[PDB]
Amino acid sequence: QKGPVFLKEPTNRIDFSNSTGAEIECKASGNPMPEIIWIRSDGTAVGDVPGLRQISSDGKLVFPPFRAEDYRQEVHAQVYACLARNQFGSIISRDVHVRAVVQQFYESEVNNEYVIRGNAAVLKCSIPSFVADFVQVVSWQDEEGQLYGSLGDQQGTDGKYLVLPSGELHIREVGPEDGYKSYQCRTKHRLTGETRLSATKGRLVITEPVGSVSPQLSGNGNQEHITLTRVPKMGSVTLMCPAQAYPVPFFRWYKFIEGTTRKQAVVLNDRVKQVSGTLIIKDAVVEDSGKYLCVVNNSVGGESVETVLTVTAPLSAKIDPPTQTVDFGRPAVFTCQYTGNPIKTVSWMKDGKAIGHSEPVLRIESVKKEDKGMYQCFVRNDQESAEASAELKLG
Amino acid sequence: QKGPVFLKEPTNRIDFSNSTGAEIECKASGNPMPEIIWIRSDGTAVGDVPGLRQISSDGKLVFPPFRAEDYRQEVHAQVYACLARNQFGSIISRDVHVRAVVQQFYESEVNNEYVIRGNAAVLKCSIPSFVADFVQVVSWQDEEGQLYGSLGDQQGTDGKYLVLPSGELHIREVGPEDGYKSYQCRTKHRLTGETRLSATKGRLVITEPVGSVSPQLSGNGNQEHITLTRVPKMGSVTLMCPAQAYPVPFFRWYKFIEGTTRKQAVVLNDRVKQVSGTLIIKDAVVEDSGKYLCVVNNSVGGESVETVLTVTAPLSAKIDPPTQTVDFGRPAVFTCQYTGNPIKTVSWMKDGKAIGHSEPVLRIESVKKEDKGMYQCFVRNDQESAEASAELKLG
Ligand SMILES: *[C@@H]1O[C@H](CO)[C@@H](O[C@@H]2O[C@H](CO)[C@@H](O[C@@H]3O[C@H](CO)[C@@H](O)[C@H](O)[C@@H]3O)[C@H](O)[C@H]2NC(C)=O)[C@H](O)[C@H]1NC(C)=O
Ligand SMILES: *[C@@H]1O[C@H](CO)[C@@H](O[C@@H]2O[C@H](CO)[C@@H](O[C@@H]3O[C@H](CO)[C@@H](O)[C@H](O)[C@@H]3O)[C@H](O)[C@H]2NC(C)=O)[C@H](O)[C@H]1NC(C)=O
Ligand SMILES: *[C@@H]1O[C@H](CO)[C@@H](O[C@@H]2O[C@H](CO)[C@@H](O[C@@H]3O[C@H](CO)[C@@H](O)[C@H](O)[C@@H]3O)[C@H](O)[C@H]2NC(C)=O)[C@H](O)[C@H]1NC(C)=O
Ligand SMILES: *[C@@H]1O[C@H](CO)[C@@H](O[C@@H]2O[C@H](CO)[C@@H](O)[C@H](O)[C@H]2NC(C)=O)[C@H](O)[C@H]1NC(C)=O
Repeated sequence: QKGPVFLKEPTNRIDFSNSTGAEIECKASGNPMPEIIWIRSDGTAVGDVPGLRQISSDGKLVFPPFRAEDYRQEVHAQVYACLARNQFGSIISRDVHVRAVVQQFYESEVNNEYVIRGNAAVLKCSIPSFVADFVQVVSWQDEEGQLYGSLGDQQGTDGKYLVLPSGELHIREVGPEDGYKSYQCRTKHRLTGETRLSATKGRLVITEPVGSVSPQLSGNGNQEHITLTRVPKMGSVTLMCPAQAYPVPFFRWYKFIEGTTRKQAVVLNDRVKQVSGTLIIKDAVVEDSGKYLCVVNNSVGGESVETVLTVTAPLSAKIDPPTQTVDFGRPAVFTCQYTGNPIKTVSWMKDGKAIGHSEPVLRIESVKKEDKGMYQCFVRNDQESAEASAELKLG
Repeated sequence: QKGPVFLKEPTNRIDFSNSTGAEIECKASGNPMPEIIWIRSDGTAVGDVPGLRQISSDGKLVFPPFRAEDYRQEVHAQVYACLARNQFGSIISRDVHVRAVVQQFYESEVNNEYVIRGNAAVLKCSIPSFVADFVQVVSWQDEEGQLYGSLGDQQGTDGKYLVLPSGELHIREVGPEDGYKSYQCRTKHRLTGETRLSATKGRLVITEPVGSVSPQLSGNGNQEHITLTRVPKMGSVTLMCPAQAYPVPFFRWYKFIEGTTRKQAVVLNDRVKQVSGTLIIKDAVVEDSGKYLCVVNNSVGGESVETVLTVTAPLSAKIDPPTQTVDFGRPAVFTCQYTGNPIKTVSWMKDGKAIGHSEPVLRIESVKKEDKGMYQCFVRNDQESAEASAELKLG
């Protein structure tokens, strides 16, 4: 009477510690009941490998916790998928990327940054890159023990000290006296739940402006940088415009637009704050996207720096009509609507096996016997993916 | 009988210390002898400020040495120009940027680097951004002083340790024994000729791989990194990308051809060498420009980071005919021929005064009274500019 459809799809990304283990649910409905088959990135199918992979009731695939000696790449680093099929057809769920991370020691360091008196200084906590995605900066702590980043999910921007949403610590108006203060960043492993203070203690090395200098970027000997950053909706972006000069310069921010060589000034309102040489955007919407330009000027000259912004939006899919009934030889239309950002590509599948059709909507001239089954619109960007399905019957 | 011309013109950038002082000289020929004035590109002419500037016996501009206190911004950091004048017309030299920097104290540091065993590690000597224009890495060395290598002195690419043109220290396939050793850099301020050792010592902190890891960037996110570099012709550039993973990934360097995104593989000849994940080009040329790419695939997955190179050639220009003799009413013009790279803009001037024409041909539909005089074609870009002079005479 009805084909298979996923009631609950597995999530895009599952990251878990060897100590933690993991569980992934897949359930689809229809009649007569669909099977539930776990499938690898390519094809074939999923077996149980005791102590590592098991399938429980409800059709849930579980990875129990394991000791480091038992780690296997083809198991733990693999990208999986769920398959549900009945007599009417088959449907594959969205791609499920599984990465297990065996618990290991690591140390976080806050290195010093060099700055001229006044202006603004910014200190970053240096986190090993390979662990970088599993660890986030929570707060910062000075010699007297003050927590600058520990209050609220949003920080007051009008004070001397501000902990940026990027985890980085921003300081307005560096004085000669504050150089005697040292700071430590606290990090927390999202899986283990362990918190640890930074190993080394960072400090500000302050150079006295005994002579004037143009704006100087972080690069050396003709080195510029274009930082392309992405942040999800409702989150908070931070745009960096690192510089040092004397006399202390002023930072004017601008925004390019689609296919333009020009720009316009940026709105400074309560939604989007600016602080010194750094711009913060709270409650990021999708329209905050597009090429941004920071320009630093003073009496002796000026320079600009480019940073581009793309706001991630959750992908989705809907096929219409969900269930279609068409005669023999008569065409039928499946249009796939979707919501999200960005979208790199869109695929199509018939009964679990993929077609080469790259367009959002697809057509069929004359309905034949082979044209009955389950179809799916696969929309995937580089970082994610999502899908829906539809049924077609003959009459 | 003849108009003004420069047989000697200053170089664009002149940098010097408070103790060193500096001189810049122009000279002019023609007939009768054109008078030589030193005028700010700001539009005003400068005279003799005692001890902080003056003019010597012949035509030249000299900045004497001075103690730190006597530093004045309006003199020591300024754009200047050289101007020749006679009854025929006027001409100006290229914009000369004079930058004086008083001797002061600074320190460099070598921060620790985090690396997965088997991967190549790159240690950086961190120097203040504002002294970056001057100081450059000379050599590295052991805890006891043993040199790992000296920058700019000869080479070889196949050894464990190699110091790159950028000044960084590269280590191939880091291992357990390396963790016990310290890496320590010496730098040289080229204006003061003084070399000092970094205040701190960097140490390699090695993590032992257990589970597999996709290729990881130096950024966490959400912030990948573009790098815009560039280098002088027949210099030595260095490309880069900071991949950290297990198992050790392989690096295939490609190059975006002109225009469209079509990729092309990079050749490794006796000149161009690739060690681990870092490409090098010795004796660079302008044709080496264009967007580059290094794709790092791994057993688990793959990722790509981009860099765009531009190699500069010295700027010059020549205007023909050197001197036109135009009859009354006939269109007569100078075309601007030149060589160099890059060129962002080109402008013109009528006997010292700016018009605002753009493309390098000036054509007027016919001559008049005022048209008689001097003309110049000024090619300009970020780092420098050059010029040429020409005349017409009504008849
Ligand atoms: C996930 O993997 C980690 C590996 O880092 C497991 O933690 C490790 O557990 C072993 C025990 O099997 C610890 O080794 C022990 O160390 C003590 C000295 O502290 C020694 O006396 C014992 O004989 C034994 O060798 C190891 O230190 C520990 N490492 C860390 C970083 O915690 C963890 O148990 C695994 N999760 C599981 C099995 O659920
Ligand atoms: C603040 O400083 C920036 C320097 O980064 C200034 O931007 C620069 O402005 C100059 C003119 O003021 C531009 O020069 C012009 O360029 C066009 C080509 O686009 C050329 O045809 C003109 O003849 C002229 O030379 C320069 O391109 C521009 N550079 C950048 C990177 O923006 C900015 O104007 C300064 N703002 C203020 C208010 O002074
Ligand atoms: C350019 O500026 C520098 C820095 O201001 C000048 O060098 C400095 O000279 C002073 C001497 O007036 C040095 O101070 C000290 O002198 C006492 C003796 O009274 C001595 O015991 C100390 O050991 C120290 O030398 C200062 O160290 C020195 N600093 C540097 C960086 O060189 C320099 O003289 C100026 N150039 C000219 C041409 O005057
Ligand atoms: C190396 O890594 C890349 C990822 O950057 C793999 O996938 C390519 O990804 C781009 C999108 O950035 C696609 O346009 C390409 O079509 C992908 N490659 C292919 C072959 O389809 C790439 O496949 C990896 N290569 C190897 C040999 O593993």
